[PDB]
Amino acid sequence: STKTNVVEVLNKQVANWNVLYVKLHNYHWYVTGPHFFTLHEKFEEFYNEAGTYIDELAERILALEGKPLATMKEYLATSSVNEGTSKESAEEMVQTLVNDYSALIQELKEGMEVAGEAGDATSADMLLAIHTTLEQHVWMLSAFLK
Amino acid sequence: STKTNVVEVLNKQVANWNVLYVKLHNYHWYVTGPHFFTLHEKFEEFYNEAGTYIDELAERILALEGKPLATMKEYLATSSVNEGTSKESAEEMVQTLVNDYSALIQELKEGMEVAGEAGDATSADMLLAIHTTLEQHVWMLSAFLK
Amino acid sequence: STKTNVVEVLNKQVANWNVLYVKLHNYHWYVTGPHFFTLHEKFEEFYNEAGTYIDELAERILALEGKPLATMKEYLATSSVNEGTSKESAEEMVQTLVNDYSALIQELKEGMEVAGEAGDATSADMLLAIHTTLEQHVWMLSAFLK
Amino acid sequence: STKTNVVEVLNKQVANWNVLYVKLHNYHWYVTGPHFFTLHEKFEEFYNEAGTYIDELAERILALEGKPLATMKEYLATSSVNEGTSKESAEEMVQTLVNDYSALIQELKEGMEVAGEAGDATSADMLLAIHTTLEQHVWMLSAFLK
Amino acid sequence: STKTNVVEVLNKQVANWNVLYVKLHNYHWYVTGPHFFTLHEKFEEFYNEAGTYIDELAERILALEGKPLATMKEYLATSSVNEGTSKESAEEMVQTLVNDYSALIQELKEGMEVAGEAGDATSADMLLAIHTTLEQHVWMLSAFLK
Amino acid sequence: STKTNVVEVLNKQVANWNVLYVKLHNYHWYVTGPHFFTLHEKFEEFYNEAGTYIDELAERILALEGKPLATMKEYLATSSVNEGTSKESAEEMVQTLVNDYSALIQELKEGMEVAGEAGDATSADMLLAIHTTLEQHVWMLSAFLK
Amino acid sequence: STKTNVVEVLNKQVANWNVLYVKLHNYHWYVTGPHFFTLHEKFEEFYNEAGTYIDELAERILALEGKPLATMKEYLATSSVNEGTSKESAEEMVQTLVNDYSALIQELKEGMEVAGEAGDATSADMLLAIHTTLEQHVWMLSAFLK
Amino acid sequence: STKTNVVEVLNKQVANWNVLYVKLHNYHWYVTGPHFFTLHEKFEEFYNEAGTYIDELAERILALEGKPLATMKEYLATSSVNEGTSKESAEEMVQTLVNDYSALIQELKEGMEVAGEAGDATSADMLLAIHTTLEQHVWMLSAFLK
Amino acid sequence: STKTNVVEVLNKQVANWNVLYVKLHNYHWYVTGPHFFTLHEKFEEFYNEAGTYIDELAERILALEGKPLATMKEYLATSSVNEGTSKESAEEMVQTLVNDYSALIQELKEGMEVAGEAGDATSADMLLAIHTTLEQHVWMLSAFLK
Amino acid sequence: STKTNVVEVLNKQVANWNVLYVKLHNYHWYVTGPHFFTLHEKFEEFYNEAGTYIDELAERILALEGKPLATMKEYLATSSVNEGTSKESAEEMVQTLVNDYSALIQELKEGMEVAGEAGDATSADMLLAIHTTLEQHVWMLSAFLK
Amino acid sequence: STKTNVVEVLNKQVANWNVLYVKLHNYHWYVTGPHFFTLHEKFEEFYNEAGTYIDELAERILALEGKPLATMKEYLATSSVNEGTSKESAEEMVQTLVNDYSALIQELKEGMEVAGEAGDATSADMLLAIHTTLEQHVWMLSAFLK
Amino acid sequence: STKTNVVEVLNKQVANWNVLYVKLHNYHWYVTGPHFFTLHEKFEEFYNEAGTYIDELAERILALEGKPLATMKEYLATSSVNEGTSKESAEEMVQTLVNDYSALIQELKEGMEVAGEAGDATSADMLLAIHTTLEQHVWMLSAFLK
Ligand SMILES: [Fe+3]
Ligand SMILES: [Fe+3]
Ligand SMILES: [Fe+3]
Ligand SMILES: [Fe+3]
Ligand SMILES: [Fe+3]
Ligand SMILES: [Fe+3]
Ligand SMILES: [Fe+3]
Ligand SMILES: [Fe+3]
Ligand SMILES: [Fe+3]
Ligand SMILES: [Fe+3]
Ligand SMILES: [Fe+3]
Ligand SMILES: [Fe+3]
Repeated sequence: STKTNVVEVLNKQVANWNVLYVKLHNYHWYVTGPHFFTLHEKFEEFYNEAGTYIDELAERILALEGKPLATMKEYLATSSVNEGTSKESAEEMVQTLVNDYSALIQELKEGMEVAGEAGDATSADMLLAIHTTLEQHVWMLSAFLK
Repeated sequence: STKTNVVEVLNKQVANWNVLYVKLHNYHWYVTGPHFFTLHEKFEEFYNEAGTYIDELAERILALEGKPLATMKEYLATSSVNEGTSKESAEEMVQTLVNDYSALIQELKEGMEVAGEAGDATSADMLLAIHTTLEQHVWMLSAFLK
Repeated sequence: STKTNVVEVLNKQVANWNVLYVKLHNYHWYVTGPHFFTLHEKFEEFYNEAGTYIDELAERILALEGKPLATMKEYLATSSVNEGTSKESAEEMVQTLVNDYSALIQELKEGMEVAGEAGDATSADMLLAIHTTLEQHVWMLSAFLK
Repeated sequence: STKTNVVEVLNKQVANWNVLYVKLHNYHWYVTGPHFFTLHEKFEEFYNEAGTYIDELAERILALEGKPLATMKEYLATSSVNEGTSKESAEEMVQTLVNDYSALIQELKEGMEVAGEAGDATSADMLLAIHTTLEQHVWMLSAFLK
Repeated sequence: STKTNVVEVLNKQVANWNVLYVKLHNYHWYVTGPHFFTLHEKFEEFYNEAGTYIDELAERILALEGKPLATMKEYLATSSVNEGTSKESAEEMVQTLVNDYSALIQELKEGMEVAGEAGDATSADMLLAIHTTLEQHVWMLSAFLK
Repeated sequence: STKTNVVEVLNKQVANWNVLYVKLHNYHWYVTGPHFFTLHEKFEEFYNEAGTYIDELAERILALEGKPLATMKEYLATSSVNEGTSKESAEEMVQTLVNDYSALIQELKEGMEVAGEAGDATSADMLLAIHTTLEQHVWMLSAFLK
Repeated sequence: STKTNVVEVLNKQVANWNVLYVKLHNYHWYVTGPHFFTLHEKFEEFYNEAGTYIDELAERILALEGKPLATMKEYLATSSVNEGTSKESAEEMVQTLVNDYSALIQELKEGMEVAGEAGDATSADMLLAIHTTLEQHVWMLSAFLK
Repeated sequence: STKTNVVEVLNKQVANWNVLYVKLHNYHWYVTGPHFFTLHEKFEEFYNEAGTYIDELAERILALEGKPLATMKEYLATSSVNEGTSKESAEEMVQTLVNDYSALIQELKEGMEVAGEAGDATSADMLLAIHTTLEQHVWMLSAFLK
Repeated sequence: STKTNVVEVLNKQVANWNVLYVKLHNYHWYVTGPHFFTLHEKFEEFYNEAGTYIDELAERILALEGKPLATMKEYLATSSVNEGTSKESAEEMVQTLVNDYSALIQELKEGMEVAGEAGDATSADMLLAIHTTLEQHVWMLSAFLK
Repeated sequence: STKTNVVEVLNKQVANWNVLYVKLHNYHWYVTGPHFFTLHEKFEEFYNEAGTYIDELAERILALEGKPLATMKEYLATSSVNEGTSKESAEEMVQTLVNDYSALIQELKEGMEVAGEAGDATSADMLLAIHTTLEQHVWMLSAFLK
Repeated sequence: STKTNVVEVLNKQVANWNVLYVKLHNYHWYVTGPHFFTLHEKFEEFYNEAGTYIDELAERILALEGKPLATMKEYLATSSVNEGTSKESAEEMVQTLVNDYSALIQELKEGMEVAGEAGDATSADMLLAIHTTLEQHVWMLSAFLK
Repeated sequence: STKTNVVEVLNKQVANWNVLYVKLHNYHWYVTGPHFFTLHEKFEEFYNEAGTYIDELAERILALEGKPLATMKEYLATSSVNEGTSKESAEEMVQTLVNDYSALIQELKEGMEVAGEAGDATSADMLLAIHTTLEQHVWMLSAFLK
């Protein structure tokens, strides 16, 4: 792995978390049903984390002398996360998030491989920190769906 | 003015502030020069306000039974703000923001006209609150450029 | 509009919010069902706002040299809000509140007309502030009922 | 004493404290004279305590499987406290409160007898807690009147 | 009653609250269903109180020159609370807790009898404080189950 | 109305609040009598608000590209508020403030007319915010004088 | 028991806690040895509690229309606690406090008897609250002495 | 001046502030009249300062290897402040305090002379700090008496 | 290593920390000697950490779709930590803890091996975090024993 | 030196700090250039200190039975500080402040001479406290100008 | 790698961070130029981190039974960082820090190799934590220099 | 005395406190024995004060246009404090500190003479502030050694 490989892995997540920031706002606004208050709030906490993550990842890429993706056009052309359709039920939103977080978990695992093979412990650790939280999110969200 | 006219004005700003949220991150990350610390921090405060604004505007549209724009594809197709090119100097970034805020100020003025003619005092007031802050931003930023 | 017209509009709301303070306590205490914790807490926040509102409205009437209604007998003879029957389901309570808030929203709209035609910007603004929050409440509560 | 006897004693206080909540607002708003600032603030603290008390007493009645009174019509038909006439001087207001608190103190004493004879230590203790504070209030208020 | 009788009553609760601390963790971890977030959090607050209670009860026994039970083997041989089976539904967990709290309420009542007949007002009061909270818990939890 | 008309109205208040800042210090220092503690503190809170107001008004004038008055010589030549004579009784000080606030209230009303006719909602709102507080002050202060 | 009997019991403690406030300062200042930091701090916390107690007890006597002892000459003529000799070792100070607290515990027990037989639940409870803490202090302090 | 001279001056104040701590409690408890709330609170703040002062002065004497007076018997035999008679009006209490503080101010002045002539800048400064506050107290209290 | 191997390692620690939570309470309650205050407090901080650890470890096992041990019977049958005998001196307690922490350190080292060989970076990191603190504890505790 | 000499020295500073309060607002509002944010904020902190100083100095003059200057007309006729011309560059503003602070430092030195020769340690110390801060300001501001 | 190898790597950093603590104070004190406020503050934050680091590294060496370097003579004989010459411009200071941090980054990388090859995950992680921050510092500081 | 004499006295303390900062870390790390927790913490508080002192003294020298010593080589060549030998017992460490603080107290006394004879009240006061605390430290530390 090279520093450039790590910059690329970091940028994919910058893109993903920007798309997720918007998608979480989508679900935060469009949730309905007796579990409105729970999800509305939950999704807000999630988007808050998404925002901290975008700045963290981007600033680590600057730390390694890289260029963080910084346009919506680029996030859309780079992210692997589908945007909200704003039509799904509360159930669909939670299942979609389990799916999205799950996919991101898989991306983080590979991303940590790349950073490790490039001898980049800090970037690996940053990615790990998100991985740890997303895995917590998936359990709780899957539990919710019973 | 109709409630739908107001929903439209509100959505243009939802789109604008999402694009600005990203653009402010762009400038926050790419700023260089002896005024790095000042701008880096300043732009961060600005993006923080942008984020609060997106949720406020969108939730007011829900309050009026409207659909807030909730996809990046839609923000790009709707916003009137150009995305960061990530190549400008510290000077260019500040001047661009004065220009962006200035244009948004003009949009808010019209937007407040529409809400007023629709008998919508709350939406008018929300828009005013941003207008008041942006005008403060423009003075300080223009002062900076001497 | 005259100052007296505004004092009257303000007093109707003083009466309404006193009746609502009690009604919200009613629902806060009598809620049952798997959404007990959500509503119990929610209604408590609502009654907290009701209490702040009674003092605000009454103190604005003092500010304009008026007499704020200050007896339960007068609130009952003046308010347009029906008291809780303490027998409704969680669903009924939320629907009733949407209805109550909705009616109050309509009263506020007229009340703001009166204050405006009397050249009373402060009272108009106070009434607006509640209007803005109630509209937020109605969206969330209606969302809850799916 | 039976649990029902205790529920009744608790409800009389729920009614009394609701009537007092309004009466304290009355005095808070109508106080005049060089001791305006003192009393205005003092009465506000008093109404704040009244509000906490209504919820506490009512929730203890729920705890014992009872129905807390939850309508203004019922508070008026049950409370032993006369509503404010909003015409009294600062002196009259304080003396009236000494009288009201004093009467409530006597009600609490009997109420604690009933709870004790029903083997209800928690309700007795709750009532005691108010008794302790009201006795403090009476001393200070009587001291004020010299 | 003797001081030793009171030490015994206190130790049964030390044992009970240790077993409950674990059982509450069980339910906190194994809860599933759309009410996951509510119960997960609720049970956490409950275990937090259980922990404060174990230290309080044990330190009162030290205060009376007694030996607080301090081994898991002893808690299991002394507590009257059945451990979680980790297989029950969200409904079962809440009903079980209502049952457990209810039984503990009955134990506290007797325990307060013993302390009173031993002339031990402080221990009686400590036990009362828990009794008061558990009764609040039972109402809310029973309300939840509709 | 023109932007210049609004800048002028804003500057008159900048001048007034500077003169009031000093006058409030005068009364804060020279108050005597059994109501020393009340007024001394009250006047301090008032001067604190006066200081926030000077900066707010001046910064809004900068926001509109105007020059805020910034010399004592200019405040004295522009303000309509008479300076403290430092010889009045506690009664005179409070009555004087009711008079001063009352006059400022009348100035704000006209000032809001001007901003409105210039299409300047933000400046109108800023002025309103003070108007709302001064009216509260006048009621309390007039109440004090019985 | 009569209210006067309770006033007397309360005053003995007002006297005792004033003498203890000074004695605790004595030990706080004169402690030496490797356990200086522990005791110095500990005694400070103890004197802090002593001060809160003096005001609480005295204000309860005012609540019952009594005269709280308020002179050093009277505290010395009434307290049953011997003043510090300022010559004892760290060991002696702790043992003395165990003895002093122990004696006060015995006084509180009787004092609670008197309040109970006078039908004074609040004063009994106040005294209990100190009793509960002193018993905690005695255990810890006796533990310290091994 | 010698270190012993300074220790003596410090001890007179330790004695004075202990006597004042009690006297301030006296006035705090026995104040009556429409200025009850003001004085009651004021005297409490004063006694709070008295308590901090006793520990500060005593710890400075320890710092200079001296023995701080630590018995009530010694404070009474050393202080120059007369104890409260608990019979004076609110007016008398305030005038007495002006007199007491005034006398202490005169003692501090001499005490600072002694510390200065002993080359003890720290003790001089400690004494000064109280002197500065007492002079503030005297102005406010004298102002109160008109 | 497999995910199941990691779940097993995590559960052994869930069991160990539950047993330690109780044992730390044992030492917290039974400590005596001039170092009572130090150890009593220290052990409390230790048990506080033990409690956070149980929830963290268990929630990570849920994250990996495993079943966390949740009964006292299972903790006793699984933990490798001996329960307190409540008879040891302060010295014995500290030495025992050094021994217990030391053994746990060795378990964590192996546990981190297993997580690493299973490609489980998050669980490895969680275990590391405890390892880091326990090693700090052992140094301080060994230092204490000189 | 006499008390009157000290009152005069104190009043000159009351006047100076009032003029400086306005001048600092002048520079706070009129600063421009890339160091806008730095100075704008810096000057605000400076004016905040100026405000605390005016009240402190004036209250010390009351403490010594003097009349603090309390009119703008008197500050202008007494202060030795020239008002802002609102036309200077950022550089000029900072240099002017170094000059103003420097002159005030020289005034404080003389002022402390006067207080010392009048045997007024408290006023001398108050003046010293400002002197200490202004000297810090001058270093930083001179450093800024390179 | 052996534990001793890790102790050595840790001690080199203890020495480096002590030398940096002083050097950062040097730059904090000697900075001049229009970027005085920025750097002065920035360097202070940096020295604050340096201080936390010295204690962390040293306490980890104690944790591994090692001797942390604890004399200035040893830091100077061991550190690889050159001390400040106190003569450099603001530019030189920042460039020097980029160079110093950069060198330390390279030392940390090797140091983490050693800890890893010794099977010391905790020490490796501690070193990583600094590495992560220093890399952030270098980007910002290099950005500043344009 | 001249300003240069004062700069020299200030620099000796800058050197001393830097050497003490390291020495306190030495004792903080190397303390052992049953009083580990006490001293470990105590020494940490002491080093914290040492750090604040270095910056204060150095910034006062900048205030007087002097050059603060800013290299370890210079501190070692200037300080009069011997560095820790890291071999002493807990007893030796405390005695050494009493000796070190005592010597510094003597240096401060002379240093205050110099500042006074140079007409430098601020520097004299700064030095006094440390003197006052060190004398407190010596009493407590000497008390500890019995
Ligand atoms: Fe950032
Ligand atoms: Fe939202
Ligand atoms: Fe109010
Ligand atoms: Fe409630
Ligand atoms: Fe405990
Ligand atoms: Fe400002
Ligand atoms: Fe009190
Ligand atoms: Fe002390
Ligand atoms: Fe949890
Ligand atoms: Fe003041
Ligand atoms: Fe440390
Ligand atoms: Fe500094």
